[PDB]
Amino acid sequence: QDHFVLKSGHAMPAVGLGTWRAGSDTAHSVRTAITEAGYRHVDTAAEYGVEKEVGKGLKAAMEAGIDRKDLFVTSKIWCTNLAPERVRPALENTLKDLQLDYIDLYHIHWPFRLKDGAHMPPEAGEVLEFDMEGVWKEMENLVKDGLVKDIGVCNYTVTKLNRLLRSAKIPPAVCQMEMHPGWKNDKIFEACKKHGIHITAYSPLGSSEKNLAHDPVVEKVANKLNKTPGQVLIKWALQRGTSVIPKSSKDERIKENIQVFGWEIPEEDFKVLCSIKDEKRVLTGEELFVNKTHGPYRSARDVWDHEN
Ligand SMILES: NC(=O)C1=CN([C@@H]2O[C@H](COP(=O)(O)OP(=O)(O)OC[C@H]3O[C@@H](n4cnc5c(N)ncnc54)[C@H](OP(=O)(O)O)[C@@H]3O)[C@@H](O)[C@H]2O)C=CC1
Repeated sequence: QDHFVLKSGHAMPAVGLGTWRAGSDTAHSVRTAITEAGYRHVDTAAEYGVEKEVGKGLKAAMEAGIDRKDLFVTSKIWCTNLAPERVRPALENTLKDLQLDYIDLYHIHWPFRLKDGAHMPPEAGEVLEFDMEGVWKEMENLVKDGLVKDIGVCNYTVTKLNRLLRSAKIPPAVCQMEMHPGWKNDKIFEACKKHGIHITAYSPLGSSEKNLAHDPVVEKVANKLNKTPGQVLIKWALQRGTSVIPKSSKDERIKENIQVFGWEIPEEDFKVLCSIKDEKRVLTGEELFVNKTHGPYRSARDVWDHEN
């Protein structure tokens, strides 16, 4: 399927353009992706520092004839704004930068609150308690006021998900998580499926740090299908039933990355990719939330509630 239907009934395109670390060509990339390559989904975040440029690209694409109703824009609220009174201001700032009246999906970027001016790695006292229930209530008010069509979360665990579901009046529409061969996170995927929550795979190519385009296992599959390794990695996500948001700042790759319809990865090869051991995680959150000397999180396991 080229799109997924969220619980709210809103459709979400299966493939989107990631914009993290997109650089100076951000605006150009977004316009090219949408017009030339047919993308109808863009994923960004306030913390990426590129939303003003993404807004310029979206504006140019709309000026080119694409209607706002046909575009799906996702953004995320950063840790420093995860306090009830800070939710609305953070979202309004994001709409201003993006030049939009509303966004289609707004995610909790990480389920941890950071003090203003927090450093990487965090100092003592800088990682604060996340009032999940109170913050989520203000996220729901964004939907009530038509500023956001759907709300979701990123980087969750099953324990955090169950806590959210006991409180939420509007359940998260989407759970966005790092997923690729070598880091399937089947555990969170199964909890989301159990509750009818759609899942979006981020860093589908293993990001740049653990990029899989040159992995021999992926190359072997790609050569037999006459597809590029990136296309095989993106198609693997769609075959698992998740949306997927590959990032490239290169027009050629932006086009390459969406040529993933009209063919499939044979089951035997899909299984080989699934067999790659889960240990290749790119984003552990250690540089953002771990201070082993003072806590509150002393290791990556503490960040993930000892679930992986
Ligand atoms: N919620 C969260 O915490 C997170 C969300 N995300 C979202 O997910 C998106 C995608 O993840 P991201 O980590 O950026 O990385 P990807 O897994 O999409 O990998 C991007 C890297 O792959 C290269 N690349 C892109 N296309 C190809 C290709 N066809 N063949 C070979 N190399 C290729 C890129 O280089 P180049 O640009 O030079 O082409 C870049 O180095 C992000 O941009 C962001 O929108 C990401 C991390 C965390």
